[PDB]
Amino acid sequence: AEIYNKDGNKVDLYGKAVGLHYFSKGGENSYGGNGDMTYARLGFKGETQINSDLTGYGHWEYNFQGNNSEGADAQTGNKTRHAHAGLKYADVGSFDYGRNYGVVYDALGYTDMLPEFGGDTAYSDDFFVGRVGGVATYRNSNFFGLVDGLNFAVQYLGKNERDTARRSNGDGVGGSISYEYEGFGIVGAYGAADRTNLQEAQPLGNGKKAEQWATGLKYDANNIYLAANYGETRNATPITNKFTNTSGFANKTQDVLLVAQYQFDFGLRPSIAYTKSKAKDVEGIGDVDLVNYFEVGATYYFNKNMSTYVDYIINQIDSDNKLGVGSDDTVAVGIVYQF
Amino acid sequence: AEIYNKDGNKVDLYGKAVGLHYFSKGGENSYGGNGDMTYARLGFKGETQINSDLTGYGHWEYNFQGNNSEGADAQTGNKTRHAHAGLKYADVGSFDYGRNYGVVYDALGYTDMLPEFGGDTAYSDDFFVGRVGGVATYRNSNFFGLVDGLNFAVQYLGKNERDTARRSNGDGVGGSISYEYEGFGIVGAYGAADRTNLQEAQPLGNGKKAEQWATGLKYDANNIYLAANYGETRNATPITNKFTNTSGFANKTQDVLLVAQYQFDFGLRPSIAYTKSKAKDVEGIGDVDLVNYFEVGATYYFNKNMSTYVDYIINQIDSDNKLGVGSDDTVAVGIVYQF
Amino acid sequence: AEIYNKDGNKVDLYGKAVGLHYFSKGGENSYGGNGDMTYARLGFKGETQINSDLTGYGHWEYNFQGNNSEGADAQTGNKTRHAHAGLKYADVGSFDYGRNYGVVYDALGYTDMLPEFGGDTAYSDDFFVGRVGGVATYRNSNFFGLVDGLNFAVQYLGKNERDTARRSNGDGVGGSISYEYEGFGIVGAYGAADRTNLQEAQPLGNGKKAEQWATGLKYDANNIYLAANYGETRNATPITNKFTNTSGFANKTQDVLLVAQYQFDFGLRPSIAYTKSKAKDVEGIGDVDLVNYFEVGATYYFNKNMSTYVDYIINQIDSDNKLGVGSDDTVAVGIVYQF
Ligand SMILES: [Zn+2]
Ligand SMILES: [Zn+2]
Ligand SMILES: [Zn+2]
Repeated sequence: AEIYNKDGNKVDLYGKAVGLHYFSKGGENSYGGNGDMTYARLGFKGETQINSDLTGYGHWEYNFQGNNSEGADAQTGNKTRHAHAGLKYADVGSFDYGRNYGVVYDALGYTDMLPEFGGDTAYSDDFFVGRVGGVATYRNSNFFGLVDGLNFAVQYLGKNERDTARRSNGDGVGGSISYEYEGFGIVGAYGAADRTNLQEAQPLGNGKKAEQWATGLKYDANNIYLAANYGETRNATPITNKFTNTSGFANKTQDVLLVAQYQFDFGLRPSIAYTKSKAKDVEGIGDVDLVNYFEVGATYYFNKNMSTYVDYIINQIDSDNKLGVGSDDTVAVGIVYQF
Repeated sequence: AEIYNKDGNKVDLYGKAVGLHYFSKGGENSYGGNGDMTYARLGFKGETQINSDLTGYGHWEYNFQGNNSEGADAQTGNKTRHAHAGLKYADVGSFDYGRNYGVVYDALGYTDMLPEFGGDTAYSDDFFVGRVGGVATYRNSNFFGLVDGLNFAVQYLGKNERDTARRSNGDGVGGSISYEYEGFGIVGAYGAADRTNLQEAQPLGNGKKAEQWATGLKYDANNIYLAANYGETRNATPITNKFTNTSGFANKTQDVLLVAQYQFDFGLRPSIAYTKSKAKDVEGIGDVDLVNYFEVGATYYFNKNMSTYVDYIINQIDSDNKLGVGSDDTVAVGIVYQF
Repeated sequence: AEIYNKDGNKVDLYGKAVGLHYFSKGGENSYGGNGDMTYARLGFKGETQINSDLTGYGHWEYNFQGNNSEGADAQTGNKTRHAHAGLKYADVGSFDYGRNYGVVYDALGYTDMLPEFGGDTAYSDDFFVGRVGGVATYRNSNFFGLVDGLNFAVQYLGKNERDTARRSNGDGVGGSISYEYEGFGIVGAYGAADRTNLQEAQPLGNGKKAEQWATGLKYDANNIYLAANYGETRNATPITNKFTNTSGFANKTQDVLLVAQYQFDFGLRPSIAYTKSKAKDVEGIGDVDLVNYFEVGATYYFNKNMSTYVDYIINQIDSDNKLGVGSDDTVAVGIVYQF
């Protein structure tokens, strides 16, 4: 909701409240857990007309969790998701710096359209696949105006040496190219980065360099949404050995994402998706599957502000999973207000 | 303050800044402590007209403390208080899920009108008496329109198995009935819930089931506010043995709340209240009083935005208190801006 | 950006997003560190016309850091900076209580005009030099209207006995006098406060009383900003022995701040500043320099919303520094959106 629009400066303050609950059995071995998952979000998107050819913009977004008590754990789960400012200039393109999605997410976010879950490979603080701190991203749209619907981007990932091996990264560079023609859109993205010595000093994952590339195809027209993603990572997908409490990254993963959705004119939006990410040559185990499930979901939009949804995950992970990944199903039911 | 009101969607962004200070002697043994208690709050209340008979709504509220440093403890005290969305439909009633007050608070919040203190029995994360996470609440007003001023509600309290015994709960169900006629209002509420094994594995409090019921009467007309509350709990009121640092819940409490206030036409709003909650059959001690005080207070409202207040607690707890509950008085002085 | 302005009540909701990066070598021994420093801020300033002569006001401000992950450390760096409400009455003056700047900052904030750094002596939770919790401040402007441009203030600093020795303080009183005539402004400020027993039970810093006074001169006209500050502290400047991990305060400091800036009409705003704070009679070491650097910086303002800057610190601290204070330079590059 727009709050100020004078001097060619618009500031849209937005947010939402999501009453959410996950249902599972026992949910220690659940895919997505069990219990109250209510949360809220707040943010703003500002845009200012510097001149005829230049425009400045800033974006912030925060996630306040609502499933926590008012005592010791009240702060659990709260996170800054977006924090970046930049300039959009003429037909040259755009540059921004701060916390933002990696360029691999340009192609990876194609199948991240599921009501509650989906995009399991878009980890936060995982180089290029998800939201990361300190990324300079140059994005050019319509290739300088000469070639319509043909966009690309290049990103410089800065060294983020956090105390955690999982949330750390080194210096990197990535890019993506997309092409959106008559309903369709096909994307390729790639990124490489140095690994921190803490990352390298881990039992799982061997290498002095991380790689993430992903390709995507989507159809978005005539009330149909259909997407497909394929990605491979090298020492860049976080894993955890449940049996030995061992962290680290998978030496290699092959990731497949599918989504098919039709939005009814009266509100109901059923969803069919599939997700399978299998690791290869993990230390002590070899090949394992990180995620494998079929999703059946539906969202009912009353209007643009209010909606409810159900998201059913039919977990195809087996109870023989060597990494101790959960094998049980998870059903998510939510009611969402947003502005 | 309303920020957007188009397409039959209103979003009221509100908040306040409260400069607050508690005065006490020594305040280790104070009732309410001693020192700076400044805090701020932010929230929004959105409401959308889905159709002629249906309306969606979301509410979020947060408490940013202002008495903390900018260093290590900057996050202390911050909490999400409200986070819930729901639908109000026609004369059927309303349903919402998220973090919200329990149904016992329907009758308990009658005497929670004191400037700074009061409602000492409305503990957060305490089943039905205060704000709790993951509550589905169906509330019906004017009994389907047939019987005016006669409202009731039913709530399903979901399992919240936090790491803390104090902030945890099991599966529960509660309800309330109220009747508001010509200035008056009388309420009865009740709720029961399973206790977690962590709760059950506590020195203080014995039982595999928690109970909380409360009745209330208020008069709110002719610039007079007068309220009375009586409540009983079973294994559902948090206690702490100061001498042995022992947590747990009181096996039984009998809780009495009284409030009398008159709002002068020119701003001053004196307050007279009384609070006594005594525990029974506590392990190792037996009967003890959790709170016992007389309150003398006054708030001066300049207008609807600005106000100051003084709240004096005349603590009737004695220095022989077996649980080590404080016996000293506490004076609260505050200055409040809100929008 | 103003969001509501009815019934003589204006509420300005403001904030910013700052993409920021510090560059250094190795930055363990850097002056300002090394890596992503992106952050965002949110706040509101409300003002209500109580009557013809009286006005109420509240101010809140928060700093959400953007350089943190979405995991364990997501909350790191977040702090409430402002939280205070008060009354401005006629020509008598103003009173407010809450978290706010100390009165020494009245004169100290003269040289705190640098793009990213500067005002190194305005520590938070350090009595009167920076932002502190629980301060009652009476400020009078134009000396009751009789003497134009002649302002003064008196502040009562309340006991803040935090668990940290660094973030604690005792009872204190401070004041300031300023005089702003035809572009110029000259200020004197002083404050004294009791030290906590925790503060007194520290290896570094000896005394049962803290002192902070500072004088200032600024010229702010004809697109020129030039400021000079001198301050002395007694047991009131936080120090840390890097070699022995020893905290405490400097027995005495002499602090010098200089700033010279010219704002070009087309946007560029170069900056020249100097900062030197040397400690005296520190336990085990004697005299040391806390900070010593020359700054060369420039900010380019596109408009009132958007800007970028570079801030170069030429660190004059030497690698023989007895306290282990960093000797390397630090370059800060930032891009800022605000509303
Ligand atoms: Zn963004
Ligand atoms: Zn609510
Ligand atoms: Zn302020």
